[PDB]
Amino acid sequence: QVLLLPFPAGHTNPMLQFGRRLAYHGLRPTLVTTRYVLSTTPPPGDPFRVAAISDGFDDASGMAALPDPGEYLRTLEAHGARTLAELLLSEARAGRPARVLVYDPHLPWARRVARAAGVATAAFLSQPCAVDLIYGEVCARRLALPVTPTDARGLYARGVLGVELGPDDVPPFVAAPELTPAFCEASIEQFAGLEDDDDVLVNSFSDLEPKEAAYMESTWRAKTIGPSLPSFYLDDGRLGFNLFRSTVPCMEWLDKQPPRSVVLVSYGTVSTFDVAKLEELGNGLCNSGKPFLWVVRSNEEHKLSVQLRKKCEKRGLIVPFCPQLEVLAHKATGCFLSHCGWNSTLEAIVNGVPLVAMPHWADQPTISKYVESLWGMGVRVQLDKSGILQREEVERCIREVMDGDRKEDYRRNATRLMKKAKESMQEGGSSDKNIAEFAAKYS
Ligand SMILES: O=c1ccn([C@@H]2O[C@H](COP(=O)(O)OP(=O)(O)O)[C@@H](O)[C@H]2O)c(=O)[nH]1
Repeated sequence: QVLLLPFPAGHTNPMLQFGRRLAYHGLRPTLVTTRYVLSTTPPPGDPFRVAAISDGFDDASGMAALPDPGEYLRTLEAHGARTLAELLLSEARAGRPARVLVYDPHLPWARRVARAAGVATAAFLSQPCAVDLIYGEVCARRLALPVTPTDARGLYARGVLGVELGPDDVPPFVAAPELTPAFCEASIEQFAGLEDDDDVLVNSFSDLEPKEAAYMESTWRAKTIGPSLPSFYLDDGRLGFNLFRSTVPCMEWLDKQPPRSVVLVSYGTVSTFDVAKLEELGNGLCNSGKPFLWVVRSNEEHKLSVQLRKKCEKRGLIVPFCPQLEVLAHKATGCFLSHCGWNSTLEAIVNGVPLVAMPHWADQPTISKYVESLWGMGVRVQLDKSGILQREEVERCIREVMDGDRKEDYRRNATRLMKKAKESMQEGGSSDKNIAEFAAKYS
């Protein structure tokens, strides 16, 4: 089998989509998740098998149980490494010895476990080459902590980054590591021992990040294999209207709105917004006058007031979750106010949707700088002198992407990069070639 081990978390999907392409080439993929996830979510179905490891919490969410990130990661290491070793053996004794383990390098222990079982290893980077190479330069002891704008400027000048990153653009996990010690460590340790792997893969495409992808290839052997999204969305027949059309209620609401009218709004599945920040965001939405689809997760929605909910009835719809790809592909969608996590960003690119970037941390500040300055596909919200996002700024940015003098600039770039994304994943494209090379290596 090809074992697929994402970080246990929507974001099995990029690795799953990679695994679907390997199944097209005749390989046999297995999704490896936690016992808890395997008990409490439906499996992927054909062409996947499913298997499990433990993170120490088989009957409740370990992440909820251990909200301190270092504690959660040490527990997942201890239990995960034990149980992954047991799974490699049980697999072999069942007549399915693993050919290769494709794993998220936030799990380094998984590489060591697999290699000690004699199983080939393929790291799967799920963040942009621009961010990954900065973490790798710190891992390789070419940059000290903290990483500064001066350090990023050198990388720019040397042709490795394609844009000059300022203070609000460098990755905070290394530019302000004291804020998030575990996340600093996890981001750097991704790279420690990556040179031992058989393969290194990244969910990006070369045309998007050319200098950064070329440096990741030459430095870390990283091969671009994305955007790792469903083939439908990439216009790839091998096997405007969406033939993959669901029955989700929010989609029915979208069908009633005019073309390119709707603002999709999401800050993803991990960040939390306090009542004050929800209020700024929501009132900005309403003040814009645009139709909007606002994703407010079930675990966050207690923070929404009655009155702000009611204000959003006029032109908006609030949902706990949406089929984000299907939304972004819909003809009514005019822009995406996103935290600019990488998955959301790639989904916006593949659909040619302009962005309003509202980053928090992780990869999002850096991505947001690329969206506004290199890619040209949107704008970034400007925080006040106290670091607060104001309703007026939410509104301004929405209006500036939908109505401003540069409206066509952001759409033109979005559409340009859409086409290049689709090219990369179609037959003979830069990312398809690397997928086919890997499939043949493990056949
Ligand atoms: O209502 C939602 C919110 C999110 N997602 C999916 O969740 C992922 C979020 O990943 P991202 O890297 O953007 O941010 P994170 O959630 O990890 O911060 C993407 O694949 C989204 O399409 C979705 O399908 N529906």
